[PDB]
Amino acid sequence: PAHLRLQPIYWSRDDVAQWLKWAENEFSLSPIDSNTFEMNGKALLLLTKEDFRYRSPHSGDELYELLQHILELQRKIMEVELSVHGVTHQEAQTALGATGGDVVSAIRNLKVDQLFHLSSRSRADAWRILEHYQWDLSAASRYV
Repeated sequence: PAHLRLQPIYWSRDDVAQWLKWAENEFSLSPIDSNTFEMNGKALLLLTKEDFRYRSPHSGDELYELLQHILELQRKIMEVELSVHGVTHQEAQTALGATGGDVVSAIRNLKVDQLFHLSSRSRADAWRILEHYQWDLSAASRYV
């Protein structure tokens, strides 16, 4: 499907629209109006399967599984980058790859790193400060 050869996290809005049409014809789906799913590939990853069904009762579950067969870890990278301030894709991917897939540990260790960067304190102090403020990098960031 041409431009669809890139990771779904990089899909623009029109890539999503062309992915829908491609799925409809490749899988003989019921008509999928392009007006639905008016979003880019980053947004598609945040939708639940239930959201796919509400948008496409005829094909929603199929589209969601087809996106799962295409691309899993991308949702996690998104969650990490959405939980910590200004994290790159490769950073979230690197952090999760160390976390073993644990998004919770991955966000914490990145917040601990991000706090440590702004603080002259020990890294064990950063972990205590961030935990004292319930892993709220903003409220543990103003302290410095």
